[PDB]
Amino acid sequence: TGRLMLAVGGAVLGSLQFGYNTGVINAPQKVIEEFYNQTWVHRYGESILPTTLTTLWSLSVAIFSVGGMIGSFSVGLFVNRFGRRNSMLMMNLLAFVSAVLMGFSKLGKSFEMLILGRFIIGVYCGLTTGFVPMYVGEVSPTALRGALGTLHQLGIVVGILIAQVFGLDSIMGNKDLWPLLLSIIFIPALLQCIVLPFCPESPRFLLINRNEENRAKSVLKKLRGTADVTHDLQEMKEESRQMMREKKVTILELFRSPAYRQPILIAVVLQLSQQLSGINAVFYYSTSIFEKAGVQQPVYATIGSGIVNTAFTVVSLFVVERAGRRTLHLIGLAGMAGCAILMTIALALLEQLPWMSYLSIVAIFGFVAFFEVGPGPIPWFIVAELFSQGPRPAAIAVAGFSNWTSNFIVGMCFQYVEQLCGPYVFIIFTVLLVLFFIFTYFKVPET
Ligand SMILES: COc1ccc(CC(=O)N[C@@H](Cc2ccccc2Br)C(=O)N[C@@H](C)c2ccccc2)cc1
Repeated sequence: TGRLMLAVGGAVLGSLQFGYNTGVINAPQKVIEEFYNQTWVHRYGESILPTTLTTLWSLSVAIFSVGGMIGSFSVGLFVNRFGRRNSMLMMNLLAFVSAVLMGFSKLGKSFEMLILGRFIIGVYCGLTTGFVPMYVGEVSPTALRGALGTLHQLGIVVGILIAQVFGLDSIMGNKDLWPLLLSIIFIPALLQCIVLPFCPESPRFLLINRNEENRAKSVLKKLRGTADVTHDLQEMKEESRQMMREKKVTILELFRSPAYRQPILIAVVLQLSQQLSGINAVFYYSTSIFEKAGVQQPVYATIGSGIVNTAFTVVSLFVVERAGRRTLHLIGLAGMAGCAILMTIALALLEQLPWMSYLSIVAIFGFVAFFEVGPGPIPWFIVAELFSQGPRPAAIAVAGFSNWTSNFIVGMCFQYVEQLCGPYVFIIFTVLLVLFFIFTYFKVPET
């Protein structure tokens, strides 16, 4: 358990980087848009059109989701061929390439570099959410396996928060240091590049994927700390039997047979309910929505949503196992549906009452606080509980595609919907939050 901390802590760095890159583009939105118009003038002697500047910057945040899709498609490619440890170590290449492309984007007067960098890091982030959850599971003892598996989620939320903190005007969220705000990912990457070579390879990769019965226990004896591991070594050979007993079905065989078309419908929808609820409307445009209200120091209100999100993440841990899963998901959608309304109330009466800007903060704070106990974790505590070791890997891949797709719809189209709906944007979220509430109250079972 001593050497165990190093093997995990070096893997979580990717999940911290996952959370970072997700929420870096929140506070420094205004300053990077000023760079886009400044580049547009220098090239063509012309101020950029606002509708074009919108779809252009929306593409700069949304393309990251497209990368995540490809990445989560390719997790199995590198995992089973190159290993778990060696995969996370080489994929730091993308992080550096992306840091260079985004850091030197301003110096080259190229928004293409920034977009291209935002994409490459998206690939890294789509792969990371397959490497890290898998590596920590194939490392920790069965007892500590449930607890240490949480550090991935915490890495996402804390990473978002650090990005929003560094997004202040005092620090890096300004006209001078926004290229460094995007590029600072090289530090965690360089740290993980130093740590991982000293971390142990996944025993399950040595035992199964490479048939090294004796080299495996050479790891667990230093990893588990215990001298012998005769029982754990056989625990792996017991689930290797249970994982490979039934044929692992493919994505194609999942849609075809009508034995899986009802569980998958639940899986996909619950993924759409995580994204089309509209939390990445906050975690991407928090500082923009708050400014559209009457918020003073709007970047701090985003850090508030970041802190609130971190808080209720920890609370959720002691509630998921302490209560049901149908209930915590219905409560979540209902809470978000109320805050989405409370937002519209706080956004409509603000023009008359110069203090509803405070209510908008209370609203979004509850909007993300309820998400973290409902449509955040539950969609993963059901898909895995709807498929055995055979068709489960195929369900993750579809849910991954379903998650990145829906996440791309929000991140890309939210600013196109905001110019038309005005204060009635969160109505769409409120509508969808109801459809997802109806669907779960009837067509979704309990586990
Ligand atoms: C079952 O294995 C897991 C467990 C947890 C996770 C965590 C995660 O990435 N969850 C959401 C996003 C999210 C969760 C909780 C709070 C805020 C947010 Br934003 C996600 O985007 N997953 C994507 C990256 C994914 C889905 C399926 C397969 C690969 C990647 C991923 C796979």
